[PDB]
Amino acid sequence: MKEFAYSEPCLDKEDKKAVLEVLNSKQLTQGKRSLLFEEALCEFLGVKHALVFNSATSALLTLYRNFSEFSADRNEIITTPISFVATANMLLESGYTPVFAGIKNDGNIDELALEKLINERTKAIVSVDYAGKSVEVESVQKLCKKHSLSFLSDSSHALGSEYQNKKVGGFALASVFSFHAIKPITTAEGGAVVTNDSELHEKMKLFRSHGMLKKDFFEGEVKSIGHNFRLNEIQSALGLSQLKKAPFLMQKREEAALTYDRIFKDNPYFTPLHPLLKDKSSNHLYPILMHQKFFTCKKLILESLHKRGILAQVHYKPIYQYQLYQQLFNTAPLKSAEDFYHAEISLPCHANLNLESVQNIAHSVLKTFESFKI
Amino acid sequence: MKEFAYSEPCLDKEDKKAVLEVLNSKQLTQGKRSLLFEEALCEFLGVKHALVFNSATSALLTLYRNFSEFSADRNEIITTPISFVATANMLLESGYTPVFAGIKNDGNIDELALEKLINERTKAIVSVDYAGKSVEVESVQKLCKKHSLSFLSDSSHALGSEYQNKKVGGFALASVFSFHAIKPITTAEGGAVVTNDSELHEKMKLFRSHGMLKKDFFEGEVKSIGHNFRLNEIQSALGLSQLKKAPFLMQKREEAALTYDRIFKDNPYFTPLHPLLKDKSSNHLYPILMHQKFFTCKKLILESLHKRGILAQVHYKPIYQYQLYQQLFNTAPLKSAEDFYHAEISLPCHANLNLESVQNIAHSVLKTFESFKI
Ligand SMILES: *Cc1c(COP(=O)(O)O)cnc(C)c1O
Ligand SMILES: *Cc1c(COP(=O)(O)O)cnc(C)c1O
Repeated sequence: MKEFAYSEPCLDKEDKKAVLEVLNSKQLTQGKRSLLFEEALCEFLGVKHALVFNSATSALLTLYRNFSEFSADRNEIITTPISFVATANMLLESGYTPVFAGIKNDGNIDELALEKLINERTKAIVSVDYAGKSVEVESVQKLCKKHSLSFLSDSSHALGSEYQNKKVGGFALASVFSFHAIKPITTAEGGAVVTNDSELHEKMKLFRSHGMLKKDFFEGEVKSIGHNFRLNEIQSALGLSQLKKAPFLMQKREEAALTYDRIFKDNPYFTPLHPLLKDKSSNHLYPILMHQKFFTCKKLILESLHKRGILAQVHYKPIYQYQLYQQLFNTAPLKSAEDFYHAEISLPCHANLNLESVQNIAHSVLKTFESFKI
Repeated sequence: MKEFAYSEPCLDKEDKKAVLEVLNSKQLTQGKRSLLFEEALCEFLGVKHALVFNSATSALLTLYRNFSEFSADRNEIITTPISFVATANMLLESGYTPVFAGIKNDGNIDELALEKLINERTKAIVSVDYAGKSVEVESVQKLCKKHSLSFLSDSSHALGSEYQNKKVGGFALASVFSFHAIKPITTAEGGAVVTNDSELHEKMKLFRSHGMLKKDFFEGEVKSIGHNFRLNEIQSALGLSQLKKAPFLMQKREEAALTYDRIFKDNPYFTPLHPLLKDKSSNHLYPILMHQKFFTCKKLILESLHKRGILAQVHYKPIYQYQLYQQLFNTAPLKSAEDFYHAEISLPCHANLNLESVQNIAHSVLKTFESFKI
């Protein structure tokens, strides 16, 4: 064999050490470490508040449910069809109707194609930093200010990524990050909502934990519902430990990407996105875009790659194509999204991928594409 | 000092070892160990299906949401006011209106006071095994069969507890368990829904994880929404390890309880519930009930206890007393619930409490009560 998944977790002696001491403690959850992890996120991102969750999908639900109250008259939210289905499933769960915008070459939501989709039902815009590349923040901030819309950012891919030399996380009303096993850094399962809005932070904090407010050690008060989406102490210690070396892990991915770039440069088969970056990316993904000619035999290419141990993946199937979304709003397919979908392949890319591996992978990808003459 | 919390987690060399090997794995989530943990639950409980979640509150949401589809005409569910607010908050989140039944001496829902609360809107009955003592299963099973009602059980307290020499978990349409830090066994945060209904297991399974159905390694299908309430591999390993010694841990609590029983026997201040058991209990709590005379100075008693290092707690404030529930349905106070609330104190009780400690605690409790003459 010799099989490379598209991403994998990268833990070290430190991470493990960090988890041990927690197991020695009487305080396994709702303890000092999640608070520490939250503060460390704040300093890393330069934002004013941070909340950690069991998953980013819980984070998303919490944000959608709490950034404003729900009004049946302001029930539309614009977002991208190119993202993990979770971005939209949580919109549904919060009563909102997703309105799918066109995307651009780089997989990011098309900021120029947003305004025509706004009507008096439009409440918010939910962008996704695809592969860790920050969307056109300045452009969207303004569109929303102009139309009194809330700017929400699913930045699951992008912890560490920058826009105009400023870290992603601060730009939206709130931003979501993910610490799933295979994201930039991990807590096995995990997520976070950061924001500069204290009131929002507070509402979310409660929603995350039963809506319980304290009085004394013996009694509480509940003025509104909440769940249990808390991140426990074991995972928080892991997160803290992972975050400390976040820039290091990002750079490893960056170097892997540069190696891909050297070898793919000017190839006749596909176009890699990484070279086109203007700001630092978390490099959560290393996507390549096939030329139109290869579309109709994509499946065979993926299988060919998999036969070489390159467990490639596609991000993402346009969300509106899922049976549930068809069922609910027969959504007209979007040329930009459909094209990107058929074209995109994410190659193996994570902090533990060494020089030798990248080169073997990069050459196998080329050998594969060329085998399918014209 | 020398402070005893009312419960605490009990990990050992095994537990830790178990967590380590997972940290050495490339598979930190959605892996072999949660499946293993799920099977181990099935054998322990003798049920046919088990699903593990990030928390019991997520488990509860998932059950409530999926045991049937929601119909505005069958929107009422009967449950107890004596339980953790989570039991009811998730009912609200699933569109249901909680209908609060009276309880009995032992804190359990009064099976004799249930029938009169049923009308053509009633959909289900949600019982709680208070302190790990099984409710009157036979009686409820029948009431539901008779009125075509779904029997749901919040058995968070009761993993290991028995009813008529059969383990709790099998008796309802489904049952929820919790592995929060201080429950019978722990995964730091964690929960489970067990059931003998495959279709229900399947719907819940999907709801737990984005509603994603597989096609090949490259594509999925989504016919209905789902979240991320998955339990990761680290916690699953912990759960597995903990479950192996579950009966051992339960017996440790049993012994602690028996020691309390010896010393409290015939005391003139309060009545402990443990002696009154008819079946094995998980002994998640060791509750004592004060006589009416002490009610009006409960607060001072709790503080007095706390000054002695006995960090006692009350389970539970009647749910309908929470500002949110008052707000939504000005619920008339129930004498049984109100009485139990004012009376109940949970004393320290967990697998790591040794003979010496229990005796010191037991005598301190007595000293405390007697200090408040008449
Ligand atoms: C995977 C992902 C999420 C889901 O978050 P989890 O941590 O897996 O719960 C949300 N949005 C995007 C864009 C994702 O990549
Ligand atoms: C604690 C508890 C829950 C909530 O479970 P978590 O694991 O904390 O999410 C639900 N019901 C009862 C009876 C509980 O005691």
